[PDB]
Amino acid sequence: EADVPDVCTNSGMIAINFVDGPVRGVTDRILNTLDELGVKATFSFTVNQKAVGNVGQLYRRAVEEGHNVALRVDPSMDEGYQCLSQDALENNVDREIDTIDGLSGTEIRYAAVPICNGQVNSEMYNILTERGVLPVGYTFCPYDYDDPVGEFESMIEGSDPKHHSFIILMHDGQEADTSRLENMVKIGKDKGYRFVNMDECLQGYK
Ligand SMILES: [Ca+2]
Ligand SMILES: [Ca+2]
Ligand SMILES: [Ca+2]
Ligand SMILES: [Ca+2]
Ligand SMILES: [Cl-]
Ligand SMILES: [Zn+2]
Ligand SMILES: [Zn+2]
Repeated sequence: EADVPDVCTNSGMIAINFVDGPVRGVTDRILNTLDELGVKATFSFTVNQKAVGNVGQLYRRAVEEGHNVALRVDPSMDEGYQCLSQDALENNVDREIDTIDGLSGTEIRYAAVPICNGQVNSEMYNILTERGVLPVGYTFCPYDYDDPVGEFESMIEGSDPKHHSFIILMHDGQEADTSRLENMVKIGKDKGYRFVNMDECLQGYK
């Protein structure tokens, strides 16, 4: 397996990575909240299902509002990258990258694939990086805990922004009510962190 970054390349930053959207209505509201709060983030969106109705514009909206769009690689492949033919695996990924580049009007630079202890499948790592796409990890996921906002606050308040940074993994579908997000932003800002997109979080990686 291949190591992936699980913190930013410099201190003082919180990079939220919203993963497995877009979700009709839910994602639109998250984007509204981020815009109002003046924060930048990252959305690792899927493209394994055709975007229905007003979902399609979300891929472009995220980029236009200063966020990064990353590819959440086809979740139906999660069980095992080694289990499909190398060709099947790679062809699918390549098509998804072309699709999300199209929908977002950009060239993606990042992806979200399954992680184990800060590492991803090497075959998948190689497929992405030969295309100039870096799979990313995360420092903390609030859903790993009984009290998500409390554990977040405990971690942030115990840290020091002059030395620390965080990539925080969230899911659109789990934030249908945006109060937790609002609260997490306040907590981070009160402690002195800047909320950044993945481009800024991972500047100069390697
Ligand atoms: Ca704005
Ligand atoms: Ca605006
Ligand atoms: Ca091939
Ligand atoms: Ca520093
Ligand atoms: Cl604005
Ligand atoms: Zn594992
Ligand atoms: Zn999850």
